[PDB]
Amino acid sequence: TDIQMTQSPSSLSASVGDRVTITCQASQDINNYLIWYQQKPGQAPKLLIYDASTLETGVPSRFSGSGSGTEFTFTISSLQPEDLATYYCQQYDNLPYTFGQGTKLEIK
Amino acid sequence: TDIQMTQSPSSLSASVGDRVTITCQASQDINNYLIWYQQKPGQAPKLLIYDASTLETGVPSRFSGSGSGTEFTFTISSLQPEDLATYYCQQYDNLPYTFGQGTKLEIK
Repeated sequence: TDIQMTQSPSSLSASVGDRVTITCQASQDINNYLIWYQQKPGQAPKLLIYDASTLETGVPSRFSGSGSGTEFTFTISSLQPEDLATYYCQQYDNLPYTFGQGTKLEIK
Repeated sequence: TDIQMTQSPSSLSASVGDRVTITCQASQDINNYLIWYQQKPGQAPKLLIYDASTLETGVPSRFSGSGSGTEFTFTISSLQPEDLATYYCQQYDNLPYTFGQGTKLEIK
């Protein structure tokens, strides 16, 4: 009865230059009130994308958000060595704001 | 103009039964639009307090939030071993929402 965010995958390993794709299903429609964060190890989440597809100022072109309704996607189109992190989607349509369980990226 | 949140401390040690105290400062008045999260290792942040001081469903009474406008405080009255976590403030007055840098809590 709060909103449940279903993020996939739980983890992934990929090489530098790879296209990384992450999905978030929302348990009910949220319009596009969804944010994507990046949590570098030992740091706070940092907002990359809001409104499901809007890049924050000074966020690199390789990050993008697709979707609206209940299915959303996050892409890093070419993965850089500084992109090692856990990425989270999050709805802000209604309090409480709920996070997907996250996608932990490792680099080879 | 984005809002910057200064969270302190960055890490502490305290013992079972101790008062733990954490502060968040906002660069601008943000009214009471302040969330406290708990992030257990491996897991997403989970929202404890919103609107500066309202506790979410089944957040224990030892936790509390106070403050308004700029200076905010998160207190655990008597520390319990299930509070092993990193706690974050986040402002939600204005997009982009911004996180404090977090307080990682260890027990002796």
